[PDB]
Amino acid sequence: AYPNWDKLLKKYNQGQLSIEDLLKIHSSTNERVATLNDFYTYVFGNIKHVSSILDFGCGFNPLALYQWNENEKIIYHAYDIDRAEIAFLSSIIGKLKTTIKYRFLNKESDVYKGTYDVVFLLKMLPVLKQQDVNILDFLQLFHTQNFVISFPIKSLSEKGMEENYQLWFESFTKGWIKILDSKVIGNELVYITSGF
Ligand SMILES: C[S@@+](CC[C@H](N)C(=O)[O-])C[C@H]1O[C@@H](n2cnc3c(N)ncnc32)[C@H](O)[C@@H]1O
Repeated sequence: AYPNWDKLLKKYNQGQLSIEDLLKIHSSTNERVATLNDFYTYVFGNIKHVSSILDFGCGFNPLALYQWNENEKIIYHAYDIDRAEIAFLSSIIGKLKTTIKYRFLNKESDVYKGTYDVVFLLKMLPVLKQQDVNILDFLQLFHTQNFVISFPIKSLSEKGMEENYQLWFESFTKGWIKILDSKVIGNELVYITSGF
């Protein structure tokens, strides 16, 4: 069920909910918890010095980054179409102490105007494709040097629904962006690419 943000915030403020509990709320972040350290170790290990990040369609990742981070110096810009979810996250993170500088964006038009060392599109391409977004044109909107593009790895166990994201992605990006590396991190296929 869609979360009751106001109620969740009250429970949290009362100590009835932990960050661990919160990370389980959004399935995309819940699925990443088991490999949280491996995910970020992989990303920052393959992308030399990130000072700025744009997390497009961020979900609860802002919270996951807080959980994983120790002392990174990064300006993290978070954007998601769900405004209420962003408001909730901003209220929680505003209560926390962290070296990462959070910037919650609410205007889509502002998103594409920034300059970011890297742009996160975690479990996003399928969603956008579904919304009939021209993915290539979309990717060209970002003034970034690298992308972190990931896809969920679904259970192998229906009819008429292909979804071979790996084949699709490595196929349509041919000659536009260069794939620097890719790896299966838990239930997620993560791609590290160049720009445009
Ligand atoms: C599969 S979830 C991925 C969440 C997060 N990126 C992660 O991997 O943990 C899809 C996310 O994209 C957001 N979203 C859907 N359509 C969007 C759009 N047109 N623009 C920005 N965000 C969108 C949803 O609210 C949701 O949080």
